[PDB]
Amino acid sequence: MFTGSIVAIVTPMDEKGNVCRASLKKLIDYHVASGTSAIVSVGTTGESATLNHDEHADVVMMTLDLADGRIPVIAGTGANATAEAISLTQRFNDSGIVGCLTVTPYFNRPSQEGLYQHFKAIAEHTDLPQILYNVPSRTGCDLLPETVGRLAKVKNIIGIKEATGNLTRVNQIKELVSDDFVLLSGDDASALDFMQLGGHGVISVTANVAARDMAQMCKLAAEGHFAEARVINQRLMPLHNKLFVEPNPIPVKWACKELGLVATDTLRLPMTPITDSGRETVRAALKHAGLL
Amino acid sequence: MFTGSIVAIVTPMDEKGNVCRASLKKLIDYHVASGTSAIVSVGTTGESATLNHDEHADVVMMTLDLADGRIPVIAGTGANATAEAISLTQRFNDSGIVGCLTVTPYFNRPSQEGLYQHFKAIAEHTDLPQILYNVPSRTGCDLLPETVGRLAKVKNIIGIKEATGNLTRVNQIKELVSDDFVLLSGDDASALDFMQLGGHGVISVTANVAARDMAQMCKLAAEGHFAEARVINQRLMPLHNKLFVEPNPIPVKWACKELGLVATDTLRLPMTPITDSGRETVRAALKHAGLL
Amino acid sequence: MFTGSIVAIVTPMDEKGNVCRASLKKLIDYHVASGTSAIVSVGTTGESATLNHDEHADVVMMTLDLADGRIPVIAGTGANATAEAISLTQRFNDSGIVGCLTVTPYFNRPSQEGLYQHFKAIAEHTDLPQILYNVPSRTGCDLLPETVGRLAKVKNIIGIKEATGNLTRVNQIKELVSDDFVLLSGDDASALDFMQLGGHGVISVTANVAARDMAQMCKLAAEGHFAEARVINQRLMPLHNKLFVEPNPIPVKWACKELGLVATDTLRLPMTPITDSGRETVRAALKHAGLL
Amino acid sequence: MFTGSIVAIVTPMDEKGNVCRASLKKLIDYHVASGTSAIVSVGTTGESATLNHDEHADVVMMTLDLADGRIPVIAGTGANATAEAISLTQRFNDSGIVGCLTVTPYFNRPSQEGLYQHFKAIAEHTDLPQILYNVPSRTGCDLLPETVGRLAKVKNIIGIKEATGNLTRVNQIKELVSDDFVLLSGDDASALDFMQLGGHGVISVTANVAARDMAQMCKLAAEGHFAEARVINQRLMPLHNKLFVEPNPIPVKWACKELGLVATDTLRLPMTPITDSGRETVRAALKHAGLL
Repeated sequence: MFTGSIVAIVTPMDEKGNVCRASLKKLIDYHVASGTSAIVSVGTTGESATLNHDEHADVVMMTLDLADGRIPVIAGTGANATAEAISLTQRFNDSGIVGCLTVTPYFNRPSQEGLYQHFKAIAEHTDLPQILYNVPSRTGCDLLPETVGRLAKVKNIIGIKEATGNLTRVNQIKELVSDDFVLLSGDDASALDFMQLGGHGVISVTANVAARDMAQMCKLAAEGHFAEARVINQRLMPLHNKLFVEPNPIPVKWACKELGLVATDTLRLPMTPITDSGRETVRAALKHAGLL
Repeated sequence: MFTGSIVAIVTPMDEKGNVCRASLKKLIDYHVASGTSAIVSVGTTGESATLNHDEHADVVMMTLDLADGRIPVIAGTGANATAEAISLTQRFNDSGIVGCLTVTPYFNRPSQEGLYQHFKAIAEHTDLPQILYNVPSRTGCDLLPETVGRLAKVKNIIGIKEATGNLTRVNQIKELVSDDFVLLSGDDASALDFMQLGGHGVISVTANVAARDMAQMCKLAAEGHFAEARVINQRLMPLHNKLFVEPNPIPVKWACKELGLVATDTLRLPMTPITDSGRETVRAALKHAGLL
Repeated sequence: MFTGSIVAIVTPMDEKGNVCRASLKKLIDYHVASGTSAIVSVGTTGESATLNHDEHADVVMMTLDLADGRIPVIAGTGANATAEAISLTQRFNDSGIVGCLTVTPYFNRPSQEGLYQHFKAIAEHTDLPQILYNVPSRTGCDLLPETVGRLAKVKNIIGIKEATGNLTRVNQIKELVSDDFVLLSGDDASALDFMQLGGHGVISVTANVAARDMAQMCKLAAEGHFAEARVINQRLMPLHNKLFVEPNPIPVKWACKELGLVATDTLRLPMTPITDSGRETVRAALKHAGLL
Repeated sequence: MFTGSIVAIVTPMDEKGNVCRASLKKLIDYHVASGTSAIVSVGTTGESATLNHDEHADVVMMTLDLADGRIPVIAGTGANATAEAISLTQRFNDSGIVGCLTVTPYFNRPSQEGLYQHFKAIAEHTDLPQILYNVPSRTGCDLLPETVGRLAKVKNIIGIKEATGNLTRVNQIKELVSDDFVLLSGDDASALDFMQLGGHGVISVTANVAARDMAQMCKLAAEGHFAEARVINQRLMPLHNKLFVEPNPIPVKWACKELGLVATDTLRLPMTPITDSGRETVRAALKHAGLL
């Protein structure tokens, strides 16, 4: 599925910083029961940056096995070297994932032509559906609408996680792509606005801890009941904002632990444990959402 | 050692993207004869982003061997996962390098406390001198002066490549650190300004093609002869700007090839070949500097 | 009226830089015939900045007399000194204007409390309806949603021209105000997006030269036919963008002259005559819109 | 004259917002005794924005009279309409002032060519020396170095108050202008840096309350004694930052009142009284500087 509430799932870890199989299973049962439409495995919220590619692949496969056909799983496959993106993608060919979420190269700031060649080469080395992923504040570069339109002519490239928070992009991209191209918010706080402008869903951090509300918000959104969707959004808005009070996924892993969804809120450096003041801030947002 | 004109040397490649030993040898002989203070091997300009750690290590060792003790070599050792940075650093123990240049974690956007822990742990597990590297435009985070001051108390963290172009940072950092702590610009166009405010040198892209002028400019700067340094800087200023007309190191590799210093200007995806307009703009900057 | 396409009308001038009565009348007949819902007189596009308050008032009164009850007229009343805003507003009490468009103080960068006190004092010194006007790129300050919600409790303050281009503001403001509070785009290129999110119209530059298209776009928008509105918007998009190719109102006054709506495209310094390259750029956008 | 510590003097007011002659006299006597080079009368810090031109002129003439030849006075003469700036300038012919400080037109956002024509025409219709004033954060436009270079060829345009805080501008401007053209910082916190790069002085808010320290700091800077100047600057740095904790001149007027230098800290709307938190933050900065 590429519609409704898609969770960028945390990679729950034990105190040693390795994947915790029991916590992950508990999360996957929760999204199955909550109406979550799909799982993105080892996206940004899944700590793609601090897992090596082997550990990345193990978590994806584990996630897929635990999902057990009950919920589609999208693998994060981003790399800032194109050859490395191809290679990571190839680990998942013929695996069972329904598609790949692939980020604009970070750090080396390619040109728009570089971005075209990067994603085009990735798409040509796989049969899997490809969701582009733009997040300039993290990467240092910005996959503009013109270039997305160009990449959408690749049969294999089928959508975009747009995480700028810049809502004008929804209709600038939509003009240049076919009606089958999927537009997903990558920014929880603006995602309902995004869907009202014609977006088809959200790859969400908030959905890690408020999976039922989020699934119901996007359903209402897709049916055109935007006023009713907003009541849920206002309930979730403190969470939309305060889950980034400290760098993601520090707040959401703590929140998961507080809700009993995971055993520990451990992260890998350079991500650090939530501060005392961060706990209070996130606790309060959870209370506002009616969860704690 | 860690003052003067330090070159962020390109990793010259053949048509297939593999390191070209003969061209690398030409570049190193050219830096030895042109008075360059040191070579940073596999920094950003050296395509750290698109070499795997094994290729990264080979290029560094080849640079060491070719240098043959005539010029000091600093290895790039940056990674956005702490355990990965520690582990890459370990590959250079007893190698001959005089130091490491280590970037703030990119993409994952850690807090200041996260950056402190990142660099503290790296420093703890080596005897090699560490030069911090801050470049928010690429990374998505910004290592503030206060945090540089904490890190400078570690015996082993000896300096910073400040690549913001924000010149207020020179004296904000300097007043928080000892007189031995080295401040190096990572922004060619504002580098003379940086040194005039109290900086000790530059880690430079321009130096790849204007090594002599750069060495003389940084010496005059250290002697307080800023007017005489400015005259050199005025003729290098088109290169300072236009080596970034297209993503670095696309223009500088083309310039090295135009001068006959490397056999090919090949890069690795997602870097793309220079466009014709960029070709003309860079050739004009080379002639301004008196190099063609 | 505070709905549909509202024109921020140019103040057409003779070659001496004074208001040209015949050109203004021609414009007002045109908006009457075109379905324009209202005229903003001596807004930013009307060169509020280079007319003194007497000349400002004369143009407003002239505009009102020429409108002759056929089309509502809103007076620009902005000033960066609160006492001057009150005084300018008072010139129009009992005049026939339906309301005032009043900008956040520019240059002196008040706090949010300063903005509250500024607009509250203005509203208390008049019976006229007040439309707030936020445009940070011009003023140096940003009237945030929280403060707008606070000001909306004033009976007299009834809407906002939101000219940030930041679409998240539509629903942030809407949560905090009553359903009677009017939300108007001040940014032509995003205005349809703005209305789709729940905005009620636009105070528009493009409507100066494409008044029929704009009136029909906002009507379709208010009826929920957004796909049909977009066809018009795409036709108008080059104009939406290229009317700011040079500082407003330089391009739109030239365009008006080209369409025979005004006699001269003269402006007051520091606004300068359109450049040759600007004419070609605007001519092409007019051709795209099907007007030239 | 136009080097050293130049104070952007507050316009002290009584409870009703009218100039307080006795307090203004205290301030002027204090600048004469503290070694201040000149007074800018009715600049930004002097509330140019909220005095009408008649009150603006009175305050300048009163400042001239009270100074009584002991200290030079530069009048603020900025306006965003060219004919208005010319006309305000004319009020100061044969007045005794040594020069005018004239800001880039705010709000209307003119092109570089517009700014050239704006300032050229002002300069043409007076014999008074003109100091250009660039502050994009307030105005919405930015007078680039290239345009400063054109304007410097006018016999009558003699310098610039560069208030961006972007220190690269010092040597970009300097290399395009003659050695006689004066470069003055309009940003207290980066002013020592500015002078160390080649600037000749500062038009200063801090000088209102730390006149002596400021005068000594700028002298040492002009003598090349930057380390000795830095020590003074380190103790004034909290004031440099915290005089802008709330909109200028709210904090500095409160500070002048705390020191006993003015009778009231009253401002004109839309400036508002200092908050309690701002009170404590500014009192801490005053004690850091050794003033209470």
